[PDB]
Amino acid sequence: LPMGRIVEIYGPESSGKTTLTLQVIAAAQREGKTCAFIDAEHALDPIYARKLGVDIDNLLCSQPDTGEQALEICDALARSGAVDVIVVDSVAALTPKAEIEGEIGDSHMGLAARMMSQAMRKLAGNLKQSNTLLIFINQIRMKIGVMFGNPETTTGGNALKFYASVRLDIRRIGAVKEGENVVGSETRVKVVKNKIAAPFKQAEFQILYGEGINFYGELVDLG
Amino acid sequence: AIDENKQKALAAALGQIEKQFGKGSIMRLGEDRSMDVETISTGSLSLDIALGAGGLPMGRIVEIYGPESSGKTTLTLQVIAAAQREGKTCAFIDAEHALDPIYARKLGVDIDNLLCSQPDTGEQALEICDALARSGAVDVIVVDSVAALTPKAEIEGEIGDSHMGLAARMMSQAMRKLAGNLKQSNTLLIFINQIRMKIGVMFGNPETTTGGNALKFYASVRLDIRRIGAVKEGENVVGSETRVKVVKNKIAAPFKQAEFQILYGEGINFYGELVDLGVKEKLIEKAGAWYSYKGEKIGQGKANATAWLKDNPETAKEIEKKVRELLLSNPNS
DNA sequence: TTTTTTTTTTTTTTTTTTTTTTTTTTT
DNA sequence: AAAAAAAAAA
Ligand SMILES: Nc1ncnc2c1ncn2[C@@H]1O[C@H](COP(=O)(O)OP(=O)(O)OP(O)(O)=S)[C@@H](O)[C@H]1O
Ligand SMILES: Nc1ncnc2c1ncn2[C@@H]1O[C@H](COP(=O)(O)OP(=O)(O)OP(O)(O)=S)[C@@H](O)[C@H]1O
Ligand SMILES: [Mg+2]
Ligand SMILES: [Mg+2]
Repeated sequence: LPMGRIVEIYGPESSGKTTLTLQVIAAAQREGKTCAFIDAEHALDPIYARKLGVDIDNLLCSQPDTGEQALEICDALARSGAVDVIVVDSVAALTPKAEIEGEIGDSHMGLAARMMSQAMRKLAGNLKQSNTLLIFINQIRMKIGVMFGNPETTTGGNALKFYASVRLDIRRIGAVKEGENVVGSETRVKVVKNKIAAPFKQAEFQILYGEGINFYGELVDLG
Repeated sequence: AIDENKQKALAAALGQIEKQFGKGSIMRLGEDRSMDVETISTGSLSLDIALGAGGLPMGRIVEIYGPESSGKTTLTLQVIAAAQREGKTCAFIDAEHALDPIYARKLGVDIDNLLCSQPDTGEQALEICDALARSGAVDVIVVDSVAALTPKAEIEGEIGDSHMGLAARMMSQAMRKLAGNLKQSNTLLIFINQIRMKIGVMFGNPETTTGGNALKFYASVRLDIRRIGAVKEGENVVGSETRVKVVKNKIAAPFKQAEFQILYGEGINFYGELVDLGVKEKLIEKAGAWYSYKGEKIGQGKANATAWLKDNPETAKEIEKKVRELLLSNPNS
C-alpha cells in the first residue's frame, strides 16, 4: 500500500475488513512506524488486536462523538508529521453533528456526502507532505431503481472513489474446518482500483480466528 | 536526533486534540479501561459457553432472530431477570403489542421495576431508546421486533402505498446515532428480528431478516434460535427442545451452538443443562440410561437426574463450580 | 502700509453545494 | 419486478 495516499477497503458483514487493517498496523509497527485507529463504529476489542500482533501500548486510539471530530483528528495527526498510518473504521458511522443533535426520522439531504467531499479536499495535500497512509473502511448498501450493473454501493457519496489511489473489495468465500470445528474463513480480495500499478488482480488467503492471516498457507500455494 | 523531534510534534498534536475535544478524546489503546469488554449472563450456561466470553457484551448492539414460536421473547426476558438480580435497571420496548406481564413474572422478572413502552411509530420507539441510552441510568434495553417498527409516513398512509426502503433508511440512521451513545453509557441494546423469505433466488439461504442491511454490520453478536423438537411427559407436551447458533461474534470465535429446554411457565431448564455439561466433563457417569455422581446412582432418565440435582442444592453447586472453571475461555471471579 | 477667510459630498454585489435505501412467495 | 421524497449556510 502506498505512503502519502488514501486507500478504501469495503465489503459485506464479517468479511475481514478490521482484521486486514490491524495486520497492516502490526507489520508497520514492527518497522518502527507510529499508527492511529479512529474507531467510529465503537467496536474494537484490544485483546483481539494484541493476538493479531499489534503493540496495544503504542497504538493511538480515539472513539469520536461526530464525523467532524473524527475527520478533524485525522487532519491534526496528518499535519503533525509524526504518524505514519491512520485507520478510520467505517465511513458509514461518520455521523454529522446536525444529525446527532436532530431526531430519528429528520432528513439530512447529502450532508454526510458533503462532509466527505470537504474532508478529501483538505486531507489529500496534508497526507502527501507528511508521507502518511490513510485507510478508510466502508460498508456496503443496496441501491434501488436499478436492473443494469451492480445494485451494491458504498456509503458516504462519490468523492472517496475519485481520491483513493487503491480500492479493495474483500469477501468471505468459505469456511476453514478441522473436521467439525469451524476454525477460520477462506477470503478473496479484488483490487477494483489501482493508480500505482495495473488493477483487477485478486488474492486468496485464510483468516484463522485468534491468529489472523495464515502466512505459511500462502507460501505453500505460491511455492 | 530526528526521532526526538517526532516525539515532541506528536506530544503537541495530542495536547491540541485533547484541548479542542476533551480529556479522553485520544489515548494509547493499552491505557484505555473504557475499551475493556464486560459481559452479563444469558440465563443459559451452554449459551454463555458458546459465546466464548461468558455472556452478552455491555455497551454493544445484539440481534436475536428466528422463526415463529422459537423462544426469542422468552430468551430476552431470561437476560432481563438475570440482570435485575445483579441490581441493573432494564427497559422493554413492545412494538409487537404482545407482552404478557403474568408470564414475565413466572420467568423471574421484577414486573414492578421493569420500564415498558408500547410506541405508536418506529421513530418514537428509536427516540425512546436514544433518550434512555443518553440518561446513563438504564443497563439493558430490549426492542421486540424490528419487523413492527413502522415509519410515521407508512402509518399516516394507506394499505397498498409504496414506501421504498423507508424502514431500511430509518434503521441505518438509528445505528449511526445509537452506537456511540450506548458505548458511553455502557448500555446493552437487544433487537429481536423476524425471518422473511426472499424471491428471485436459487442458491444460498432464501431466508432473510427484516429492516435492511445496517443492523448486520453494527451488531457485535447475532443469534439464530430454532425449535428442534418437543419435551413430553408421556402425552402432555410440557416444553420445547431449542438450538441457538452464534452466526456473528466480535468478542470471541463464532459458529459455536448451544442446546437446551424451554419448559412452559418456568423458562430455561438450568439443571437440565448442568446434567448434560457435567456428563460431557466426566463429572457425571452415564451407564446406558442411568446417571451416577462419584459412584452414587442419582437417577435413570434425564428428568429424574434433573429432579435429583434440584432437591440437592450443594452437589449441584459443586458441579456448576467445576463446569464454570473448566469450559469458560475467560473466567471472571 | 495694514491684514485673512472658510468645507463639501458617496459608491456599488458576489457565488453553489451534495444522495439515500429494499421488498416479498407461489403452488 | 415495480416502485419516492427529503435543507441550510458568509
Ligand atoms: N475477538 C475475536 N475473536 C475471534 N474471532 C474474531 C474476533 N473478532 C472478529 N473475529 C472473526 O474474524 C472474522 C473477521 O472479522 P472482522 O475482521 O471483525 O470482520 P469485519 O468485516 O470487520 O466485520 P464487521 O465490522 O463486524 S461488519 C470473523 O469471522 C469474526 O467472527
Ligand atoms: N403465557 C404463556 N404461557 C405458557 N407458554 C407460553 C406463554 N407465552 C409463550 N409460551 C410458549 O413458550 C414458547 C416460546 O414462546 P415465545 O418466547 O413467545 O417465542 P417467540 O419466538 O417470541 O414467538 P412469537 O413472538 O410469537 S413469533 C412457545 O412454545 C410458546 O407457546
Ligand atoms: Mg469491523
Ligand atoms: Mg415474541
